[PDB]
Amino acid sequence: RPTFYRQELNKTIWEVPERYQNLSPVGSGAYGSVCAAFDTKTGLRVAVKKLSRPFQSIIHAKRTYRELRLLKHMKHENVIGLLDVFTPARSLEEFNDVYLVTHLMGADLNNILTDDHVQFLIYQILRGLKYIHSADIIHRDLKPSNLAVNEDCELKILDFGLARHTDDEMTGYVATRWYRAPEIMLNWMHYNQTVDIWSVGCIMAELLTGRTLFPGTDHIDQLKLILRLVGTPGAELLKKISSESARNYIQSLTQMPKMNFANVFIGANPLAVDLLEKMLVLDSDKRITAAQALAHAYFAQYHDPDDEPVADPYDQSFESRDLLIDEWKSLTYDEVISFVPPPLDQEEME
Ligand SMILES: Cc1ccc(C(=O)Nc2ccon2)cc1-n1cnc2ccc(N3CCN(C)CC3)cc2c1=O
Ligand SMILES: [Cl-]
Repeated sequence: RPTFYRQELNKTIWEVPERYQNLSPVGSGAYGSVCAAFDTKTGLRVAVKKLSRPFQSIIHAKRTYRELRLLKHMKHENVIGLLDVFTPARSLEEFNDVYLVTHLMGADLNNILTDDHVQFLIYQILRGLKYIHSADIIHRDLKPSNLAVNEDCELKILDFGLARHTDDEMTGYVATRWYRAPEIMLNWMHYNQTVDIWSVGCIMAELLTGRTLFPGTDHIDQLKLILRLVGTPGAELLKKISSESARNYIQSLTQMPKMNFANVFIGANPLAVDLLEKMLVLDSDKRITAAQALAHAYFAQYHDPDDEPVADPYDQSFESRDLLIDEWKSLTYDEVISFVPPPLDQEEME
């Protein structure tokens, strides 16, 4: 077993293998504090997340399990993956902390553009997304602050699959209103993987212009900003809306005409405008997928059929179960114990 050592870092206690050194806080990640550390084994820079009370509830306990399963399965250049997972506990009985270890990317899209930067970054998200969609995992809260980038403009999607699946459960996850597909914000028609595509739309809009496409102050104001752009639904979308109150807001908010996207994103690449038009549609049945977007003319430069791979079969039947905290805790632990690092060959990265 590793030699562990201890320190207090902004009112928390971290106990970590001696192999990670120079722990340096960088703010909150999903469900805990994050530290930059140097990884003496590999020479790599890494991010270490201490989960905050991973098992104070079924909510915490299930979510910890979820995160670790997700991380363990993702093996794709544009999707954040699991570099290491550890706990100081030497047995199940005093298993109380989980720390997750990933690569440390310079920054994120929230921090950090010419068209060619835009093609490349969006291309990467879409490549990454295709991989998650194919394993039937939906991000559900894609946004600039969970898109980590190098100084090479290389990109890795973080925090996918944490946001609540339904009305009926809570995961303690905070989404950001501005990038959410209308249909998952208002729960107003059925929803599929292309909720992420809507988010990719809002992001790509934002990169080209510098401006938040829809900075809504609440659910209704947001709906208003959206419909000013895409235009109030016709009969054809309306008939797909279950919620009668969701229809009233639409038919009542003075009928907004769809705008010319060329006027809205002026001076942008026209192929860039056309992909936005295929991405920013209300009807989630007609929205372009990750895989179909990959083949859009706009990515003619970065596109390659045989180098946009898809995930292995992912078991997520755990998502349907009601179990005690002690059952989630044990399952997480066995996942910890079974964990084998990624293959580290003779080559030196970063
Ligand atoms: C360390 C880490 C662990 C896991 C995940 C993750 O995505 N888990 C899941 C769960 C389901 O799918 N993916 C992400 C990270 N991770 C990695 N790198 C990071 C780098 C910087 C930051 N900081 C950046 C600056 N912010 C102010 C605070 C957050 C934060 C991170 C950051 O959180
Ligand atoms: Cl999303």
